[PDB]
Amino acid sequence: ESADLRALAKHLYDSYIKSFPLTKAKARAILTGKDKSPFVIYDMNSLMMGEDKISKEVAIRIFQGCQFRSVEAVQEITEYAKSIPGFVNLDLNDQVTLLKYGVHEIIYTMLASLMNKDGVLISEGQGFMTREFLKSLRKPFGDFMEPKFEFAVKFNALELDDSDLAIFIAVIILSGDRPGLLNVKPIEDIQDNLLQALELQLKLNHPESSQLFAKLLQKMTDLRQIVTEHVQLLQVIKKTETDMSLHPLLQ
Ligand SMILES: CCc1nc2c(C)cc(C)nc2n1[C@H]1CCc2cc(-c3ccccc3-c3nnn[nH]3)ccc21
Repeated sequence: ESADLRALAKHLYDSYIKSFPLTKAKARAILTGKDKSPFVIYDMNSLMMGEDKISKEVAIRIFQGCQFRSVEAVQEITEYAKSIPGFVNLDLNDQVTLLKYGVHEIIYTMLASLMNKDGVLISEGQGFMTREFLKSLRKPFGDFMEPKFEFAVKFNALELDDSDLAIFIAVIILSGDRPGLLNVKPIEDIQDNLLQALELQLKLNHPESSQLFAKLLQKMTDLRQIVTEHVQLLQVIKKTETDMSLHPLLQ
């Protein structure tokens, strides 16, 4: 029944609110003037101003900020995954596998919520770092954030809300195509139910947006590429800057 799928949509929406302290709605209210206005970092000079509001050099301090935020996201996505009906019933190794790979794709989906064509919200929405400033960082650093902005600009064109994102990120975690997956079928049965709920949710929430379901699934291609490029750049920094490496979770 469709009434059963509506209950799954509400349950995923509630768990998303409980797990993610910074929603798209909060982020959009900050970015549009509705919630307090953020301090804008567009300069190396303006960066020093935001430090007393509220690692050696600028590009390195920003990089460790990204790594710190990545860990928090891993923690919050892990907490959310436990609530997906069927997730915790799966084999211990599979749970770990679905998270190990699925986490990178969720991070970039949810990071789009904090972005517009000209910048990104930082420090729990208190700040706003411009696209131009991030791009101007000394190489190889001033390269990593640019494709996330590229995906965000196009991903935000879908005009999704938090209730759509809750179901969409559930689909990501439950993908039966991960390396080292022992029992593929139980994962696919969960995903089938999730996709059914996502389909209904998009038809009810965006009734005028023709083929948004087909449009949303195609975006999974864009995610996989940004992950590859991120891992590729992560190796460069690991060899050039033999300093601070990945956090236990980040490893
Ligand atoms: C919400 C911010 C965020 N979450 C990220 C996740 C999940 C993944 C990746 C790859 N990057 C992430 N970022 C980037 C965007 C630009 C920026 C600036 C900073 C930053 C720069 C200078 C000073 C402070 C901060 C800061 N600290 N805490 N939040 N922002 C830290 C992080 C980041």
